[PDB]
Amino acid sequence: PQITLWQRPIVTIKIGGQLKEALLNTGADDTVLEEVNLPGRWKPKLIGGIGGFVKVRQYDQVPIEICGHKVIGTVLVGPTPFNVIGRNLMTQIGCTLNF
Amino acid sequence: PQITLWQRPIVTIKIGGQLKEALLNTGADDTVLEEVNLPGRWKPKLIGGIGGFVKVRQYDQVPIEICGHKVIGTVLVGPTPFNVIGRNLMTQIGCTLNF
Repeated sequence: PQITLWQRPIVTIKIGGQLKEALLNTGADDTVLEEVNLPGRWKPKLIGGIGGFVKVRQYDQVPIEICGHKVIGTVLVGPTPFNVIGRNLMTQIGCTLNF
Repeated sequence: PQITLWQRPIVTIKIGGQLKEALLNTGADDTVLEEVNLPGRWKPKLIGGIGGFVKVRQYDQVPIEICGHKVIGTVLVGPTPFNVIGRNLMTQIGCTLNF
């Protein structure tokens, strides 16, 4: 798709056979999602940092679907004001900024 | 241009005859820049909010140049970890997300 930016670019994602909404966020390096149960091993990751860091669980090579594009990438699971798709997954779907 | 997202999408902007670097940030509603002196009237605006709000100066209809696109829009002037071009200016330059 081509997504204009007059509104927040919120899209539907499919992760662990669960449908979710998330923000396509070019200001975010990483993808962070709340309240998903992902299987298998993970390692702790510290994110944020301003005022302190937030610990989240880093899951690698997670299958995720974003607007019918099935891709694989790192998903951080932990508290977030809103679910965020970061650059790490946007590169996988071949998403670019254009003007 | 077409800007891929393997690195942070930092671009050069020209504002008040000063060259600056700023992040094209689709997760940001507004444009916030540090250490620019803009002329004329402004009104206070509260932004952020999580843990408290940050007061900034809102300047309207500011001429700004982003990658040789001369546009007009609201610029918030105040403290920011990094200068941010938000959706409000991306719509003006006709910037879209594409995949």
